[PDB]
Amino acid sequence: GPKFPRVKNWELGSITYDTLCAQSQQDGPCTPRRCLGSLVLPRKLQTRPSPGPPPAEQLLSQARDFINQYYSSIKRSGSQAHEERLQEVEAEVASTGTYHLRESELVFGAKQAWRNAPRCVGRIQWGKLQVFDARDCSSAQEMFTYICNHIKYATNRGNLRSAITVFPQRAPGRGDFRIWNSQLVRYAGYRQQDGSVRGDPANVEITELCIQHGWTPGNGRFDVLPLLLQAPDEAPELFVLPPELVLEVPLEHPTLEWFAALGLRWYALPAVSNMLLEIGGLEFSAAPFSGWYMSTEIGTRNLCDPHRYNILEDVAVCMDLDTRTTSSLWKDKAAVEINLAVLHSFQLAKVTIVDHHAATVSFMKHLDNEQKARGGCPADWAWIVPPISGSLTPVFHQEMVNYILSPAFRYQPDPW
Amino acid sequence: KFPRVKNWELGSITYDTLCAQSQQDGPCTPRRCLGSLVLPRKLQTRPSPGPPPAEQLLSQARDFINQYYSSIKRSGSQAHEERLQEVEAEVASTGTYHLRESELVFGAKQAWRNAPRCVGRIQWGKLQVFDARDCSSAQEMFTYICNHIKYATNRGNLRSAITVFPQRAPGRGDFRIWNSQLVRYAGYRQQDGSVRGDPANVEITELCIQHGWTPGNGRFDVLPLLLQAPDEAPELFVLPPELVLEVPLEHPTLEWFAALGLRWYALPAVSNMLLEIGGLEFSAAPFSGWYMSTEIGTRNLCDPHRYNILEDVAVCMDLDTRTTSSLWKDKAAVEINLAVLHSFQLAKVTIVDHHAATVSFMKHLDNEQKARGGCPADWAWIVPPISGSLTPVFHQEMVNYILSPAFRYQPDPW
Ligand code: HEM
Ligand code: HEM
Ligand SMILES: C[C@@H](O)[C@@H](O)[C@H]1CNc2nc(N)[nH]c(=O)c2N1
Ligand SMILES: C[C@@H](O)[C@@H](O)[C@H]1CNc2nc(N)[nH]c(=O)c2N1
Ligand SMILES: [Zn+2]
Repeated sequence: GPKFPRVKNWELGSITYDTLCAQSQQDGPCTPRRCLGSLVLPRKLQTRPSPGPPPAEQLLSQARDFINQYYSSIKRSGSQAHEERLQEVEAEVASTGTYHLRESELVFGAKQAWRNAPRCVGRIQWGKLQVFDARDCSSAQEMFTYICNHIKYATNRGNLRSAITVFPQRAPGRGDFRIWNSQLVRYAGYRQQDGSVRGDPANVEITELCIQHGWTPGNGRFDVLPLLLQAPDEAPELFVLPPELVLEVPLEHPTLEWFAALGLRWYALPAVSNMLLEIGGLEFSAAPFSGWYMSTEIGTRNLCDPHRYNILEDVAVCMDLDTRTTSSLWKDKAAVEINLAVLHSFQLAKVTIVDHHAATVSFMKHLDNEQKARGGCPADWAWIVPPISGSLTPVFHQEMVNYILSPAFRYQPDPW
Repeated sequence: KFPRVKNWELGSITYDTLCAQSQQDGPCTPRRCLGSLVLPRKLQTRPSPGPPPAEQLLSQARDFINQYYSSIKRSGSQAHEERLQEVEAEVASTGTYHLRESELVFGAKQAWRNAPRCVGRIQWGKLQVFDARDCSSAQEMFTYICNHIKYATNRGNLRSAITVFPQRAPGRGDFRIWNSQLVRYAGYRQQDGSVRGDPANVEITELCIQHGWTPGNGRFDVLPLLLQAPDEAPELFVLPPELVLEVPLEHPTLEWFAALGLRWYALPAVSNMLLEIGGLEFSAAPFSGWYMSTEIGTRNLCDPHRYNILEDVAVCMDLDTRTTSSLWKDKAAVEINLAVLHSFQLAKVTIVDHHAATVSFMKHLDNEQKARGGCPADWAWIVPPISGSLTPVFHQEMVNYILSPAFRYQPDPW
């Protein structure tokens, strides 16, 4: 048969071939020898700080490829406007060492990056993304205004809208624009004397960083952290988000009346802010993006991970389950009710949310659309299948091919 | 080159140096990862009508023998050298060789140990190895299989076992067990195109009737075995009801569950895989242990392409099947897995839940890190089909690679 990866769906018995991977110009962790596909941060993509300007020729080949992708998307490949834009990018790189993107090219690339993200199960929405251009931003203070506008627009009082704000690209001989926090909204994690943590253990370091920069800490489990925004060559400045902008949802359960008394809650807007947006060789170190939550992100990972809120045991005790033995499946029962509480509470509060069943079904539709449109879809199986009820969703039975396509969202080293 | 493996629940880190011993390649490449694929494109094991290359075989043989003598700490000794000369002498004159029972036992255990997809490898050292290499007929195969089943079942106190039939030989048909498992429920494709019984077994069920078996009309009809001796049509052998222990499914609190008439067998015995030791291939080597509850409760009973009983249970539980957000599927699934565990514990039949199993697997990884400097594992298979992140293995990065001895997939005989 064909010379491309054969991908099978074991539920429906259907077969497809991924021809899109052929266009992957970057390598990943795997080798014929061993499969390092489960590693969360394998050292390949890793956009480690490469100070001194990049090879003029390497940037070029990357820029040429992107422009071609752009002209193809508009069905004008090989046209006069295409060849001229190519001549322009080269001329620019030849005299300055870098180049700049036109407005429409940025919008296109931002959407492609999302479209290309192997770990995102919400890609059926890729074509619907509000792209805020913020490449004129010249201060940490201005960064704060743009971000507040982003949160306001994206939150949209509960009827969430996907969006991304793009700050100035990395420049030769100039510091990067950086948002120190991993997400625009994060709960503080306070390191106690007795070794434990109050709040979210995941945010311990950033919480301690805000303190070293002048933040006066609180002492709750759900304290919203301030932002540490960094303009070029300047130390990060602290900014506190107006409570009214940060929409939160108190969690309650549809039938277990005591669940509300737990005082649990979570914020409505999931906005990643520490990832790097790469387009045609240009690197956007600060380009926060946000969509809406898939219920399991909150109910299973954030609230039940042993290294996060770890509320499984407490909730099980309230449901009066036998937590002394594994065969009682007490962990499973509690997790289900907690995830149900998240869904119930968001719907009640009229805030956008999607359960793992709906999400995965929609992702299958996305795979089908992309099979026709591009001959494949890069996907990270371990990240696409939900943390609970895995084989109960359609994606579990779908084989997937993972590879890196550019434009893309990449991990980058912490500024500190 | 040495994978830096990390555990995200504890923050601990280790380096896998064992993968360097891997001489066999996987499907992955630096350009794209295909680890989520179940069966290879061709990594299989092409035909064996001719003798395998002497240099190739001799190399795998010497390596395996080196392995065995390290295991008994007699490496470099005289016996070790005389065994190497024996193997080299035999291969040079016949193009192949044979293993000693002790070596075979060692090889069978290492194969289990090296199985990337097995979560119960903590039990790898406890395996009853039955040497069935002195088998010359389908009928003999059957008797051997019946003894394996009797031994392994052990009145409900399951014991891990493997029976090894004659190795493959150049230019001669293979000994084969056509069934994928020793115990499988029939899949009768009823007119409508739908299926009564286990849909996964529609093909083998067809082949059995085609070879004379008189089918039934139930959802849990135990199939007969199609045993095949070299270059001979497979024969039909019905398994004695007494040998095939089964567990009636009922729920600890929901009284109507038993009414569903659900049931499942006690012994999970894979019989379609190939066992490779030092270059020798054993096309018929059925092995078995005991079930992990999710294999039955989640996959076999709830997979959409299997018994797919999720909705039925939900309707009986009186849940909101109208929408996905009511999490009716997750709810019914948990009760079904609870029923399986309850039932098996009630019938005094060995079983392990996914929580206990993964904790043990974590320990195994630990034991292996100190013993061999690593442990090949396939994350997608190790992590349970439900409550993934609720178990320790989900948060553990894993490295996947091929070590030999090894259990491999092989073409269907027909
Ligand atoms: C519209 C709603 C969306 C949903 C429901 C969704 C859902 C998901 C989920 C479940 C994850 C996994 C989170 C984790 O386990 O860490 C994820 C990862 C990701 N998503 Fe989406 N997504 C959506 C929108 C977005 C948007 C708007 C972008 C970008 C423009 C995006 C980019 C990504 C990327 C790059 C990752 C990988 C992050 C990482 O590697 O940690 N997603 N998404
Ligand atoms: C002691 C009890 C054992 C338990 C609890 C256990 C559990 C498991 C589980 C849950 C799987 C996944 C099966 C699937 O999803 O289809 C598996 C796969 C596997 N196990 Fe074990 N196992 C045990 C004993 C054995 C034994 C005795 C052997 C061999 C001597 C073995 C060899 C393997 C192999 C080769 C696979 C992969 C099979 C395939 O690719 O389909 N296991 N085991
Ligand atoms: C070990 C590593 O593959 C595991 O921790 C991954 C697996 N799935 C997964 N999936 C999502 N969506 N998010 C995650 O953080 C992870 N973690
Ligand atoms: C698509 C394919 O990788 C998926 O169906 C795999 C994943 N995990 C898994 N895990 C186990 N234990 N058994 C299986 O059959 C599978 N199937
Ligand atoms: Zn891989």
